[PDB]
Amino acid sequence: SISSRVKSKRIQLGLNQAELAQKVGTTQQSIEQLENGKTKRPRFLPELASALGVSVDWLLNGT
Amino acid sequence: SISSRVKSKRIQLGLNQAELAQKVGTTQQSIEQLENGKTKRPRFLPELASALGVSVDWLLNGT
DNA sequence: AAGTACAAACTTTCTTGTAT
DNA sequence: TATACAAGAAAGTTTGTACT
Repeated sequence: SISSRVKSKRIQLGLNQAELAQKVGTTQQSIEQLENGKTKRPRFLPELASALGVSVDWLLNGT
Repeated sequence: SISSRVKSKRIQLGLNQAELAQKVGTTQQSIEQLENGKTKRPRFLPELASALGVSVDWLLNGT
């Protein structure tokens, strides 16, 4: 899902949610809600795909 | 400018607002908020760049 | 301590209807 | 016909707190 892919992703890189956000330049909260399934399309969607270093499509559809 | 660029392709590509909208899966009225600086980060940024057949970075950074 | 969640108030982006 | 405006709501963001 986008929420899941992200959580696993954010982990192969070790970043906890607090530093992940640090990197997209956004709250710890916002990173949370996303993982948690309480947001489908975080306005910061291209900022976090840089970070995970995967491409938005992949993040979005899991390809 | 996000909306510059956007506008300019549609004219290029030969469609009007609606078309493309119906194409992007959105609305004539949405293609306006964006196009007319009324929107920055659309929930269709992505679905639009494929439609718009250019890069999502390109829409924002135009880079 | 450290890190992940929660929930309310506010903000942007969407949606529908009509005006130009 | 084709682009624009405008009011209500929804989807996201915030920020302060709370859990564990």
